[PDB]
Amino acid sequence: TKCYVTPDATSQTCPDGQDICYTKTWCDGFCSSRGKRIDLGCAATCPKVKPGVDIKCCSTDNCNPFPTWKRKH
Repeated sequence: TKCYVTPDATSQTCPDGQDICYTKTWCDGFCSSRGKRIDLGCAATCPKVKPGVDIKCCSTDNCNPFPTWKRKH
């Protein structure tokens, strides 16, 4: 499982991962503060130099409930 970024069901989604949590987009946080503004990936190595968008990565299972939509639950 990983951490996803959509409340479609839960936070942690996409099993068969056993690797890392990757979610990225671009919007800093002034375009869609009521959606997501982030994308969903299940491990893909997150480089911090080449892209200019925002890319959060965390090796674990579910990471933290940072990318929320309505609250912090």
